[PDB]
Amino acid sequence: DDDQVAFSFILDNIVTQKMMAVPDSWPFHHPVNKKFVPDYYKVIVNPMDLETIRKNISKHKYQSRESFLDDVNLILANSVKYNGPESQYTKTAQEIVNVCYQTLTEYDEHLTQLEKDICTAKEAALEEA
Ligand SMILES: C/C=C/Cn1cc(-c2cccc(C(=O)N(C)C)c2)c2cc[nH]c2c1=O
Repeated sequence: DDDQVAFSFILDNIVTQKMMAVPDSWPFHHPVNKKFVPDYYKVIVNPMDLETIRKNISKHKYQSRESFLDDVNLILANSVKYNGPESQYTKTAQEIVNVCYQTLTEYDEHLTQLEKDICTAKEAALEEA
């Protein structure tokens, strides 16, 4: 299971060191509390936040960049929907998304390596089954 452990480790470091460090990103750190935003869950059908991404990483939900990026992109998509394309929340979520893509890009070689090797371990597991 250890290429998956290393992979999750890296994703988690992206979330804490890059995405959470975006200025004024605090609104995206945790699930919305309906007390503070009364309509959020009536408008937003698939909520997402950085704490949920971190909890998903620690459970090894993400085997590849694609499923990680799907949740990351969801944060920006919910913000366009709820706040509008030019809201300050959306600009902050766009920086969160943009710095995530950039970091994945800078780690592209090692991350392709890990992704391929998580798969090859998945297959060895099947050639047991
Ligand atoms: C899951 C993240 C969603 C991002 N988001 C958060 C808040 C917001 C504002 C103030 C407090 C909270 C909140 O519930 N906290 C900090 C727990 C969320 C907000 C207010 C208007 N639009 C938004 C918004 O798009």
